Amino acid sequence: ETLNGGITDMLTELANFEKNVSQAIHKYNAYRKAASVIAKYPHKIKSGAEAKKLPGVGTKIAEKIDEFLATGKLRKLEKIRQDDTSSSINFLTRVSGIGPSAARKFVDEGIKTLEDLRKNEDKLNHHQRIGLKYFGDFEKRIPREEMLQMQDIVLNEVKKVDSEYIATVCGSFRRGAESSGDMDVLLTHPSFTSESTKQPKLLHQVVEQLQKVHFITDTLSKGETKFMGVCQLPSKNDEKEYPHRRIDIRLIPKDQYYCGVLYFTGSDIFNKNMRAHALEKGFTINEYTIRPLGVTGVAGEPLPVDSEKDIFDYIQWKYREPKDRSE
DNA sequence: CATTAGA
DNA sequence: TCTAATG
Ligand SMILES: [Ba+2]
Ligand SMILES: [Ba+2]
Repeated sequence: ETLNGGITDMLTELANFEKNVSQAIHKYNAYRKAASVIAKYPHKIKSGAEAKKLPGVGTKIAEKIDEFLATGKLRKLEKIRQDDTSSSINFLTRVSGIGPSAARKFVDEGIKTLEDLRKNEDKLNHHQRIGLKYFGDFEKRIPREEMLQMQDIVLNEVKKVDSEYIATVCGSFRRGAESSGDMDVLLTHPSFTSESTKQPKLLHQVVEQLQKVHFITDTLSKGETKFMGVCQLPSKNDEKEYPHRRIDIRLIPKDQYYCGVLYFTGSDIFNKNMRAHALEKGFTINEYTIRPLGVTGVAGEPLPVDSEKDIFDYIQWKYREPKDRSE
């Protein structure tokens, strides 16, 4: 957590590079496991050799460990950190819609900058277009104060179209957080569950609502169960307009809400931990359900959930408010 | 780890 | 269809 620090950090820096700038999936996977194991080790690594006894710790990385331990740096790392092409790739990637594959290609062509990208709006897809368009506001954080404002509206139209809707704004938002990155809307309806052959409109109806009123302003992607877009709070009585915010709405079988909700509400650790516990408590949890465990090794059969509570009751735990779902 | 765009 | 990109 701190004794192993430089090493892991360095390591992940090293991995992230192969992954992005190069296409060395394996090298990439190689740095990562090591970085993983060195991180668990209970002692201060004092040399490669020591490190090296590790699983996944080979000659190559051990050799990097010495250089780092000896000199407080690493040339490859300094060389990469310097590398304009490689810098370029890391950068283009911040554009929503630009993954690595694209980054390299863009660079290939000579498009390294933000402006480059402008000048070539044509070479970009609608996604990347919006990404581009809203590069600043995409990078900006979302004050809870706004999250509040946003959630308000959202619940308003939802209810508007059909009273029988259920919408939850999941994530750190959900967990109190002073600020969020984007807004997560988990959606469901009785008339939709496990078997009940869809009702894509269920999704459709709402997005359309949100738009109608101007909450939605763009579409990154719209499918029959997962809508992904851009929104904005009504810029008041002038002098102050609001930043473009990423939003995501998704349909869910009413029969799987709570788990999904539970699960999407996090935290990543609270989850892992509760989950670990349901294992002992003779269960299994996962984004959609909660099944009892059968001794044979495994088992099935989804216990019924009507609230975040049920899942709790099931593993006989303390209902934890989302506030303190921290870990 | 599943959903969507696109080519 | 596959393959990239999001989460
Ligand atoms: Ba070894
Ligand atoms: Ba990106």
